[PDB]
Amino acid sequence: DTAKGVIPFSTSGATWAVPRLSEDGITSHFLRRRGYVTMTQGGSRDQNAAVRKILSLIIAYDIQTQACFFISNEESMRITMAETMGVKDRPNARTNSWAEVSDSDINRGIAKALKEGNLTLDENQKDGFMKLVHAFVADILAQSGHYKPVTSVTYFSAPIDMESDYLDPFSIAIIRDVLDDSPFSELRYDARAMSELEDRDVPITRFSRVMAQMGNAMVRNIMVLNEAAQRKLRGLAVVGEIVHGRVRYLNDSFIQTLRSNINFHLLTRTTPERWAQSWIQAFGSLKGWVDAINGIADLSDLTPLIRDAATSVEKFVTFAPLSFYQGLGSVTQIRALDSSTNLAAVIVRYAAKEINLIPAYQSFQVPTVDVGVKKTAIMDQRLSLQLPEFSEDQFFGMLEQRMQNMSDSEVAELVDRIAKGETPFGDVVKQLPGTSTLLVTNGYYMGGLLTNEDKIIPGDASVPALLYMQAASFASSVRFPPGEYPVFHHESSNGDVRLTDQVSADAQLSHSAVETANPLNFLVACNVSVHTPSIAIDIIEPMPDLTRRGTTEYVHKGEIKVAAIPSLPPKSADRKAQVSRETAKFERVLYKARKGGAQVAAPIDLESLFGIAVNLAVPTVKHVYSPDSKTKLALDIIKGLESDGDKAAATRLLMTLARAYTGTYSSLDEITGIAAQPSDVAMQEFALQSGVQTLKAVAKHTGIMEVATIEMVEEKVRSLDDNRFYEIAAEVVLRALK
Amino acid sequence: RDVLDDSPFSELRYDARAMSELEDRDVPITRFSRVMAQMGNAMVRNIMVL
Repeated sequence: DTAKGVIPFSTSGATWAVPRLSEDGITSHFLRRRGYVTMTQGGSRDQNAAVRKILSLIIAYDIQTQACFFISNEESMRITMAETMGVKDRPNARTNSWAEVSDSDINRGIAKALKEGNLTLDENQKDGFMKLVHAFVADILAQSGHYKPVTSVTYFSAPIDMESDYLDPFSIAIIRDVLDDSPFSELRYDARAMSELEDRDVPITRFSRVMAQMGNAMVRNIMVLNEAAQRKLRGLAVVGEIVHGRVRYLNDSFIQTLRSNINFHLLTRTTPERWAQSWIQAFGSLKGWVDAINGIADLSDLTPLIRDAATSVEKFVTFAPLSFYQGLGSVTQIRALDSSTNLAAVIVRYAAKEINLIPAYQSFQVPTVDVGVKKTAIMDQRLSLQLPEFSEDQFFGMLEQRMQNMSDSEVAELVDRIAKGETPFGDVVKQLPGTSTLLVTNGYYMGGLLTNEDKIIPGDASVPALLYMQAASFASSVRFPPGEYPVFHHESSNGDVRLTDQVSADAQLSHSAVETANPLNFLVACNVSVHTPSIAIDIIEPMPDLTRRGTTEYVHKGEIKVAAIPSLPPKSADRKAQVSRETAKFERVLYKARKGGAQVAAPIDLESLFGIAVNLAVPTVKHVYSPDSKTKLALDIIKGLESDGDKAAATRLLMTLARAYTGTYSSLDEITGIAAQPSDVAMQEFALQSGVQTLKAVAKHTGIMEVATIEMVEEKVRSLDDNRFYEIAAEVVLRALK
Repeated sequence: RDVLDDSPFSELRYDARAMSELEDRDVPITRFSRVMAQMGNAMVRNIMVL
């Protein structure tokens, strides 16, 4: 709606802007995290140019631009060259044409000119800056060329942080576009000058000079980017407040998709300084310009600024169903025993790829002096370490049933019970935010998909983003009042709509019309369900790629872990002498037979599992859904079924869960396991208990998962029925024999 | 005595690229240690394998 100025409406499908999902392996968004971007120094001129590009996009302006002013300053560059080659930074100082420069030489040169440079840098600046100026000098001095890299070295720098900025991915998108065309991506050379450098016997003065002018052009290059960025922002701070109507007849294709964008609308309400900054140069301030096009409506042709902004915003920001995205969310509604016309639970299952198993490689360790880091030389894959491997399907299965057999009043009780802070199921089941039904999500528990930001819905209930969005994406049109929340409308005929008491106070409701400022209401109770979820959440390079590994050495803080296995004493029975002690010094199985009931103690020999003289190097997986936050799901579902009482269900899930934890390392030295006798169970009990306790000891010495969460289970499995212990233990000796 | 047959001192495996840097004149001595170091560093692994 756009009669004669601006006025309210309510698109039933409003859209919030999310980050356009990339597979680029250089960023981390709030649903997808990236630990480390893998990187490289030296090797060859081309390898350094691949990196110089990725560095072009990772490191932010203030570090990048700072480096360009460093390069533009001759007196600084004279010193980095003068020191790179063994000579003084003086007008009469000569370097040869046969001199070959290792990257080692460049860096200690740059370092020396930072040091005398007398400019103050953060630890972060100093690090990013040293990598740009290195990648620039190793390209000049390849073109020169005196570069002759002694080797390739791999470091890991960290990705672009879009972990916050749920609310504003627009200024992130602008900046990130403009970085593509950044002065560090491709260096433009002067061939005439470069010939002077190829020449022997060159004075060092001729080297600084040409690098200076190259920099001096990069500085201009940036002044142009810092302009074409602030031109785009100018355009965004024009869309608001034409959208709120402090300025005046345009319903552009862009402006339209942003008038029904909850994100934009909030950010723009009172005008954002970050975007109004850009008008201080042109007119200044924004209010000076705003008065201009309100004198005019009573320095025009405004439609390219908006178009400029768009191409950027568009290529980095997809707008979402409160349309797409109608996932990634398995929405299955479930109604009380009082079938119609009101429901109890709304299940929302976000899925993503996990990793079932992790490869492990024999490594040796290479000296450096830092503690600090370690260099390691990963050689051969020699195992693949196993995880739990339990399907999250069945757990929500027993939970569906439970919520169906929930009567109408039973439910509204559990809700109040929960709304008072009680959390019977953990964060699996919560109050549906601002509605009187409850929801049953996966993703409070995974990737932190759901976390609650509290301005989106009117009123007092804070609400997770990817619901508000997945719900609003089921809305047919969307009304946009200046200075208020978006009001949504859903119109889908005819009978597939319920008239219910559960919806928040603001909601109008008929059969096939729903009109509320709180989208989740469209699950109370419009017939809205999605069998399987739209978009599985993906990780590119979840593990650091040791695919190069025959040819390069690696440097890692935490991203690779090396195994500090304790070695057993080699002795028929000197093992047995320390195993029983119940306080000695290599990993063991330590259970207390539930068949009454002496203490068992058996040594765990990681030696013979991992290989004989081998220090497993094991990558750390940056998971989306981590064994620890999954197992911690199941256990919270089991606990919450344990009351309100479904012993039948709860005790079946705990069984499933158990089978998975004990299965993997069972079975993998008779006379050693003590105390025991040739019982047929006491023995098949060992089979369970070593199967978890060796998985535990493996997860201790290789950072696969927290030991914490294995003991969390071990405990819930001691408390498992004595009759069941031995059903699963039969199952595990029968699997083991084959 | 078997394992000694396949010992790192019996036949030395060279890196041709690095060795060209050495053939070059006029070489700094630093370029000589380095390449010998890595040759050794491989002999050390060679032994860890024996």
